[PDB]
Formats: sequence, structure tokens, C-alpha cells
Amino acid sequence: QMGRGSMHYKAQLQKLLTTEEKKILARLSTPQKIQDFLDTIKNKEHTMWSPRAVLKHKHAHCMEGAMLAALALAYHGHSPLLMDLQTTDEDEDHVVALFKIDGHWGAISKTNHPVLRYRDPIYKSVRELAMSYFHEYFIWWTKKNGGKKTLRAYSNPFDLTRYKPERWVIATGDLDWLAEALDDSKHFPILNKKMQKQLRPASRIETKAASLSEWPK
Amino acid sequence: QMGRGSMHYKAQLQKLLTTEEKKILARLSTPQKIQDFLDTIKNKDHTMWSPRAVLKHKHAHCMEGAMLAALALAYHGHSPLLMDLQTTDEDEDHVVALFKIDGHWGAISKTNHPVLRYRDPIYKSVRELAMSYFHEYFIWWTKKNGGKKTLRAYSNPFDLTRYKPERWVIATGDLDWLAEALDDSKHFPILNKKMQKQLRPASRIETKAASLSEWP
Repeated sequence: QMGRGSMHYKAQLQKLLTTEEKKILARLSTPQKIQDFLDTIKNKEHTMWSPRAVLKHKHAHCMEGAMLAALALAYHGHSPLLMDLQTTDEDEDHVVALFKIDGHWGAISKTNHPVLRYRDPIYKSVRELAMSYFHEYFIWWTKKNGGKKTLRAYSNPFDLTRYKPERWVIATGDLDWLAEALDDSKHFPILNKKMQKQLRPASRIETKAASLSEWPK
Repeated sequence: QMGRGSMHYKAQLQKLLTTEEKKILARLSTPQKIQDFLDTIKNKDHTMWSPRAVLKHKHAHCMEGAMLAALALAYHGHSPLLMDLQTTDEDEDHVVALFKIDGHWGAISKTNHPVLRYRDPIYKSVRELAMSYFHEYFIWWTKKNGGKKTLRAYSNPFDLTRYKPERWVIATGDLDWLAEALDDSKHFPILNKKMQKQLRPASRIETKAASLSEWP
């Protein structure tokens, strides 16, 4: 199956996890199965729960969802990769878990709205995948700059392998240092100042569509 | 500063158009102003009207919208470019009008739903722009293959300059031959058979959101 580094990394994860947690991760053996699992978790004070906490309470915001996805991907031999989607100060950033199948990038995403969703493994580069989010990242919750497109940059794939898995997989603290390290990593701008002046606000039908909610119900 | 070919093409268009038609096209001097204008046209639920018919009756499906956009782009010196988005037989193709500003591709689009919309001129290649549509091209109107992602290929930019402008700008016929020529042009596949087997259906929240209607 997987390489030496991956099998070693999986072994370190198995030392930290309970039999129940491993039985769950063993079932999530494709990126599609992982997204299906996050679909059963209730979408979200302030928190930054570990994958352990998320599996216990079955509640997650986008980075909590992406860290659990990255864990499940690593348990089946993928790199635990996050990508930050970074907006203007008018909006909140969004995090996904990147994956590759046959040389093509996909993304697992935990969101409550019909935008910034899952991406199939069909995108030839990180850039191409990231640009598939741009048009649907906009102000939908106020008339003030209604429809303004707010995405400005995407991170390099952020490999959680650089940290001891104890520090995030089963942490009882808040992992704000991990969020901060992601936000501080290499990002690539999507626009220059000229391109920003060209931007057209999303239509009323688009802001109405974006406002629909998965949770509750 | 507009080129010789473009000025000549614009001259041919001016011979064919009424003063009212030219007054409209003169106003639509940016891609954004064109999309704003298509927003005031009623979306349709077979026809294949000319830009003349669309300006007269203020009604358009996607290719009628894109042909009017391409005309308005050409009236200000852009190439009148169409891109075909080609689906499985479970769905209908969608056509946009391509444009470039400072080396980056955008797209003008006439649709009734909050998917397959306008694209800002920020995309580094036709491929990159086309791939920005893939995830939001799915079956939302039936439970039969509910949520199936149906996009399979995108055309090369289709330059309408190859035809005598009389043939489409002011045609009174149906332009089924023009639709057929677009569908027959070079297309680039997005998937192979392996990748198609990977595809995941769109969620219920996505199919509900896609179902929303601008018109009536």
C-alpha cells in the first residue's frame, strides 16, 4: 500500500488513538467516505477542537472539519494537508483538507452553505483548485457591499507532519497556535490591484442561494 | 487603440445595425456593462434568435445571450468569442462569451440559476476558467441521478469572425447551423474514465440552491 514515512506516521497515530477512534478512521478509506462522514457532523463562543474532541462531540467549524479529514487521510497513507483560503477583513478565511488521486488535487470541506464545498480529484494544480472557489466567495449576509468577492489568496499545502501528532490529534487545549501557523505559511495572491478594480459583485440570486443553511435540519 | 481587422469588422456591423441597436451597443463598452445589460433581459425556459431578435423581444437562453454579448464585445474591438460547456446526454450544454482584460480570461453568461454565472477577468487560461464551472454543473431538477456532475468538456474559443456577420447578427432564420458548428469545434475533455468513477454527487443543499430562479 503506502510508503515507509506514511506507515511510520500511521503507527505514531495508532499509539495515540483508542480502538473506537481507529475503527472509525479504518472505515473512512477514501476521500469521498471522509466527506460523507463530515456530512453527518453538525456544523458550528470560540473553539479549535482536536480530531478527538470532534469525534466525541460530533460538532465542527471548517478548520476542525479539515483537521479531522487530514487525520483520516493520513490513517490511509495520504499527507495530512490543509489549504487556507484567505479573504479581505470583510470576511472570514476558510480551511479545506487537500488530497490527490492519480496526480489530481481534490479537497474535503466542512461548510454549512452551498459554496466552498468538496472538490473532486480532477484539478491539475493547487492554483486551479483554489480558483474554482473564487467566484462563490462573497458577502451574502448584508446589503453593505452585497455580493463583493472577498477571496485574495490561497496557502501552499500545509503538511501537519512537521508537528508531533500528540500536539493536535488528541490535544485538550485550543490549537490557536496551529491556526496561526497556517495563516502565517506561504500564501499566493489571486489578484493584483488592477484586477481587484475589475471585480463585479455576485448577483442577488447568488447571495440568496449562498445564504441557505444545512444545519439545523 | 483598436486594430485594423477589428475596425473593419465593426464597419461591417454598423452597415447591418439600426441607429437604436448601435446606441445600445455603444453604451455596453465594458464586459461588466454587457453582463449588467443581460441581467435586464428575461431568461427563457426550441429557438435560436439573432442578437437583433434578442434586442427586439428582450428574451434569451444562454447561446442567444452569449451571441449578443460577443456582438457587443466586437462593437468595442474584442474578438466575438464563444465557449461551449459540453455535458453528458443527461444535461444541456451551456455557452458563454469569453473576453480578456490585461492577459486574463473572463466570461459573460446568461442563466436563470445561481450557477454557471459571470466570471471576472482573473483566470490565467481558458482551462482554468472552464474548471471554475465544473463543481456547480450538476442535475438539480430531478432525483434521477440527483446531484450527478455532468460537465465533460470545454471548447476552444469559437471566433464568430470566420462568418459573414449578416449570417448571425441580423438573421431571421434559426441559427441551428451556428449551434452545430460550435458543438462540432475542438473540445478538451476534463476527465478520463478513472476520474469519472471518482466523482461525488453534489449535496442536497447544493441542488436546492441551484433550483432558485431569477425569472419570473
